[PDB]
Amino acid sequence: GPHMATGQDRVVALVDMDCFFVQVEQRQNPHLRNKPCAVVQYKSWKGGGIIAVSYEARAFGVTRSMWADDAKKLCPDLLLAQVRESRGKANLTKYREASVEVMEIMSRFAVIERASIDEAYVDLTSAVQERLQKLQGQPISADLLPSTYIEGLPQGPTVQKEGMRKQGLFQWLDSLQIDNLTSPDLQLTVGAVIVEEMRAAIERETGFQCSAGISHNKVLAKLACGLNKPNRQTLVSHGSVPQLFSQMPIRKIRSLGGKLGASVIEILGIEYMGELTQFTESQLQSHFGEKNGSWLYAMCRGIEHDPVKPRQLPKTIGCSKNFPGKTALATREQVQWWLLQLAQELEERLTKDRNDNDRVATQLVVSIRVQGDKRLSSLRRCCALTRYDAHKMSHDAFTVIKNCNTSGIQTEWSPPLTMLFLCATKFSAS
DNA sequence: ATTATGACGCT
DNA sequence: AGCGTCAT
Ligand SMILES: Nc1nc2c(ncn2[C@H]2C[C@H](O)[C@@H](COP(=O)(O)NP(=O)(O)OP(=O)(O)O)O2)c(=O)[nH]1
Ligand SMILES: [Mn+2]
Ligand SMILES: [Mn+2]
Repeated sequence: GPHMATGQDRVVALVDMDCFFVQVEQRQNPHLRNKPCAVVQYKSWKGGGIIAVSYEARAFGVTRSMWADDAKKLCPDLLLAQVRESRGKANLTKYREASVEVMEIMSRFAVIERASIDEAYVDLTSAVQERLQKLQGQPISADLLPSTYIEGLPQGPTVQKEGMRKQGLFQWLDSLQIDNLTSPDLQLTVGAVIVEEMRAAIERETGFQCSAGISHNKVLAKLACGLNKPNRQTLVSHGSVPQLFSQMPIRKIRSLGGKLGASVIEILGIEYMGELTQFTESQLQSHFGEKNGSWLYAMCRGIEHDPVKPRQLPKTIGCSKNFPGKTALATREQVQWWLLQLAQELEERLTKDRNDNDRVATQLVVSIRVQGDKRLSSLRRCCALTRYDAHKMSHDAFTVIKNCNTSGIQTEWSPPLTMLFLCATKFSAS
């Protein structure tokens, strides 16, 4: 009872940009705004592969991983923007720079953890304590939460979406105890006020809209963020977890969408996250290992301890290209030329990183895939990265992979390469 | 012939 | 160190 810690110590937010690459292209080209729009990589094969989709286009069934030609079948007026091509490959620099814009705004409010190109976690615990001090026990007006949903409300005792949103927010605010500066529900609420301000700042200063989740840990904040996209934020309280999880497929929780989640379902004979509560911690550890078992035991009760890492910058800088089917690299000249192309992009990005961020990478990782191997990587080899020079990096990458070529002929490469990947790692302050 | 990235756990 | 998983 009283000693049963409930995982309510922290206020954590997850901010995710809506259809990010599409918004980057819509800002640059106003003709794409408020239209069914998607971003594609390449064009020759089936129109290019879609990697981002505006919400207008999603209404027609357009999705990521779809070929543009098939997307056009579902939505003939779909507009398309293509990723830049440089040195023969897709170049994502425009989106990385737009990402830095958003991350720097978020960092004004709190230290953030960059989780991907378009989303970051925020630990708002201290910021919430400060705003609570300033409030002096003043209640929180619904006017301060103009885009916030309270998951699970309204309940009990109505036709429009905004009306439902405001109804739930009213029930939530009416139930709040604002004289208690340590009430977790109040703390989450103040956290949501701050996230409204953060999202207002992002849209004002970049033009980009985003959604957000506010809860007590990273997994619940991420799940909350997805409940009311786009351009809205969602508060998931500790109390909302039993009902939320009672019908939540296990695969919806981050890290359970793959083989481990399928094994949870198959071994335990369950479907929903809430069903996990009926097992003891030792039972879960016996099936899924000590770490996973402890994590599942806490997480099905809404509890997770993973910290928001103080990290605004990526830990690695990498360059990769697939060479599918008949485009696979089958000569040594080919392999050297593409290693050089990747290495020149890497050099450019690394040099800009050293200038911006006062650090230098010290290890080069070379990954290849060989024809007939279904795995992502057929082989990974590291070597030293001592100079930001593309010719040196590509020569070293060739040296560490050249023993892969089973061809007796010096010129041919067998079996052909269907992927090259260069990744700079192990940064040190410079 | 999804592709181009990341992060992180395991041994 | 090199490999596998998860994401998207
Ligand atoms: N190169 C590449 N980029 C990708 C891929 N998948 C996603 N991206 C890029 C394109 C995406 O714009 C961006 C962010 O990924 P999300 O947050 O998963 N999707 P979004 O922000 O579009 O929509 P939502 O409103 O549902 O959050 O990453 C991929 O497979 N390859
Ligand atoms: Mn997004
Ligand atoms: Mn994202």
